[PDB]
Amino acid sequence: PKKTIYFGAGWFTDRQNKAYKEAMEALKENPTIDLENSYVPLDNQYKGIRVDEHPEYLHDKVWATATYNNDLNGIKTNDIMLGVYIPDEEDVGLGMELGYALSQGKYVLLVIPDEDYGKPINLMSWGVSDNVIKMSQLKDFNFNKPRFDFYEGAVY
Amino acid sequence: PKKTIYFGAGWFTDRQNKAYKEAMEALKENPTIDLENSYVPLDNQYKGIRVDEHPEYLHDKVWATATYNNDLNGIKTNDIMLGVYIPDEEDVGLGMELGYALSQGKYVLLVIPDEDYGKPINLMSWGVSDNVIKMSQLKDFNFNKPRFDFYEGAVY
Amino acid sequence: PKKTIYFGAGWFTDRQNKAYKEAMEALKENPTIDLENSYVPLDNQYKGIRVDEHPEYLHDKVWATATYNNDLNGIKTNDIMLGVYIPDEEDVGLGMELGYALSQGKYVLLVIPDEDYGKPINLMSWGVSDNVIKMSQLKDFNFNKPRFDFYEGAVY
Amino acid sequence: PKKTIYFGAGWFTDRQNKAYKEAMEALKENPTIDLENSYVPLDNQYKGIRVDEHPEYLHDKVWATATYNNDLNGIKTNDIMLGVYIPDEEDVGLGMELGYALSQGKYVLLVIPDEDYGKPINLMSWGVSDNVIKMSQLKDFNFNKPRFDFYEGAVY
Amino acid sequence: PKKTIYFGAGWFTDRQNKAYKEAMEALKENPTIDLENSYVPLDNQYKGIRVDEHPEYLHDKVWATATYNNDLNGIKTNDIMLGVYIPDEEDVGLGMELGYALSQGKYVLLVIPDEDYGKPINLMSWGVSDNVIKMSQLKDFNFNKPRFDFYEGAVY
Amino acid sequence: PKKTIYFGAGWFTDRQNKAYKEAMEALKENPTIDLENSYVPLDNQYKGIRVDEHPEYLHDKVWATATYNNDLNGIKTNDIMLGVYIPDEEDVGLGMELGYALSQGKYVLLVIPDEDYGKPINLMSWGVSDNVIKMSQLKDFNFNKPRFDFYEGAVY
Repeated sequence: PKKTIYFGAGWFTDRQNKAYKEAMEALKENPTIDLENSYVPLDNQYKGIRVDEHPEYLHDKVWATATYNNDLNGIKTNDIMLGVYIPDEEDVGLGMELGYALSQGKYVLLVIPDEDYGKPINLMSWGVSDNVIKMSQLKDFNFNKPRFDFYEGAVY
Repeated sequence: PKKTIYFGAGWFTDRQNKAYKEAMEALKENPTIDLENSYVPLDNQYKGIRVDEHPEYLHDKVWATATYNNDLNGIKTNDIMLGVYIPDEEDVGLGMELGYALSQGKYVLLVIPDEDYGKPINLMSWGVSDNVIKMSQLKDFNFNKPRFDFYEGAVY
Repeated sequence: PKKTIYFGAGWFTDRQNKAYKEAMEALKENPTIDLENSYVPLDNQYKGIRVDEHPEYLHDKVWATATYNNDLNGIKTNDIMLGVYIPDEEDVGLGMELGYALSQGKYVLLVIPDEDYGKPINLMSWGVSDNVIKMSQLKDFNFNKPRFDFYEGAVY
Repeated sequence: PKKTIYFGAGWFTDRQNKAYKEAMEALKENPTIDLENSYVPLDNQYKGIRVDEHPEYLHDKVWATATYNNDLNGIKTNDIMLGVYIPDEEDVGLGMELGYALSQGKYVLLVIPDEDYGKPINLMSWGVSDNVIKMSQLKDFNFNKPRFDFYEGAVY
Repeated sequence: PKKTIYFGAGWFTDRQNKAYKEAMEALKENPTIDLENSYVPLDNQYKGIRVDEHPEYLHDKVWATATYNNDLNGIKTNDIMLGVYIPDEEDVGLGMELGYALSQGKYVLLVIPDEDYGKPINLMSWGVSDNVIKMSQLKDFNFNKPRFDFYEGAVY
Repeated sequence: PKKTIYFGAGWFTDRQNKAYKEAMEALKENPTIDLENSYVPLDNQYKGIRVDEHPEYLHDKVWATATYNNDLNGIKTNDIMLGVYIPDEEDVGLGMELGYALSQGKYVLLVIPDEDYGKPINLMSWGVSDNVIKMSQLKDFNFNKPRFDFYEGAVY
């Protein structure tokens, strides 16, 4: 069978975007992931109007309200909460989605790029996570048998 | 009546710590806050040990587990979720705590330093918050009649 | 001790409003109720504007969003969920609030006008309720020792 | 893939029943709906004994208890909460199921018959809903990619 | 301030009842506990009838339903979940109440008889608990500052 | 379609183990159960190190923490909470998992061996359960259409 995921990932820094690209590739090769019916924030911004390209909407309460809800809905309707984590550039946005994921009883999986694996991550991120793998493990990670496991890196 | 809070505020930078101190002072003055029974993270780390003071605990799974568990317990057993926020120094740990407090039916209140007030904040942070105020309002905020409200500034 | 409530009661009809007033009076007399800190919907509409008084807000998504959010916040931050009920004038808005209060671990208490007491109520309303009482008991109900009980009347 | 649904719909008024019939038809033609393994209240009344045809059970606490629980179970085990909504004849029953649906992290979809689309609906119904479509949109609505969207009608 | 509890403690054996009595006495002495408003199961059975005193209620679905509902209500409307625990006489009913109290954001506190303290307890019980103490500490435990902690003994 | 399950069952007593064996057999013959992708505690003990065969880990906080979380994760990621219940030898462990199952919105199914069916079970177990069948009914129980039903035995 196949499980769907919420692609929790930033797009602010270059490193964030580098991971984003590797993450999608890995997920495409994964046989237990139904990527088409999954939810990816970028591909689901309120009626195509994402602020960073046409910024009048940064102050638009309606746009913000819709985008926020669309995201929360994208987490609760999908099976796995996937968070592309970068130790040196942690995102408050992703953090909130992790805690929300917890409340929705979802398997919270964190993926750290191989180069950063080991670097101290925030304590709360360490505690909420159900497992923390290396980016290279992603493509073969079996989402049909999700299991608990401690991040073998450090906290701060 | 008086409300107890969970003091969510990072202590990882000079600005954060400045805000941390300021907020602590405002609360001691707030007639509607029982600070003596509130939960303050840095005063509840497992074994009373801070990892910055004792790096030998950086990979101690037991320390991480207890400290994490103690914190979730602080959020769930207290009335209000307080989040000292720095727009350009956003804490992923605080983000998670916002989502969890949300899951526990708590009133989420962000406090932004006066100087920083107005700066754009992460979309998800703007979403979970029930209200957001300046540091200089924290001293009088009536916690017995917590109401909802939008942030004046923008989101990114 | 004293308990705060979320005053769930429709104001869309003559009978509803009559019940609304009656209940408000009973609560002011109840020694176990802190009405001064309770949440009453009509006193917390966004911007202080009622849509019946200002129809220009009928399609205002921001007004709807804030008012809705303020209400959910009233339910979650208060002790008891009070529902003024009219068997043959059942409010769908109140129904939703019953399910949400249920989700928030709140004690759900329905108050039916003496005259209407005994009339059949919707199955789902009879289910979520923790107890249901006549309007004339509301004045003395001990909110400090909230117990469960079946409605004497029937369901439809 | 296919998602299952809880068919939340009344059967009290003629209009309610008219929508009920159109709703089922639409769902039969929908390729993303597994209608057979879904839950529909009528087809699941406690051991065939629905009150309106053999009414001694209106006062039977056991019958009411079983029917209520069977419904709540029908919502939590299925994927989508479908509510056939009629603006002029809103149902408190359906409302409670909507709020409960929320607590269970379910996608709440509302379907209003094309003739009524636009008519003001209760505020709480507007806020709980994840999306509100026209009856004619049902048959082609893709339940594999549920998304957020505001009801373009009015509130009250 | 003072905290109310839900008195979870089995009364099905000589030892259990001995612990039951002991704990009741410690609480009457505890300055931080409002026992007068706490919920004690045996004092809230439906109709005031114990099934051991009236076996004709052994298969009464209504009695079971009300009593069960009253208990869940006691857990959700009170502050602390207290669990009087006997390592070699573990109550499945108490186990369930631990998971539910956990679901309601309550502080779970196990009290083990001094003599029994140190004996291994079930893994799941050791997990949900926020803290576990000897019977002789219950008299002074500060319920206003509930903290997390591991059990000294083992698990099985 | 097929649903997955959390195999909640003890292995302490001979009778517990007798039921365990019959339970697995029944589940193998069941066409609506995807047994391979399900979760069974024994087959998932923290890195093969189960205490009862190499007991130094009874006092290992890390082992206990991991095993506990792995179990909770096994319940929330799977569809049905299956509890192999033995009236004469109830398990506190299983009870906690039942209440947790409730919080996760899972269908809670109890299976009592035919010889014991009818024997009084704990009240809390009776109330949390969504249905209670005889062991012989298991293999043909359709998990695609889970329904509510009262245990026809007694309580205590």
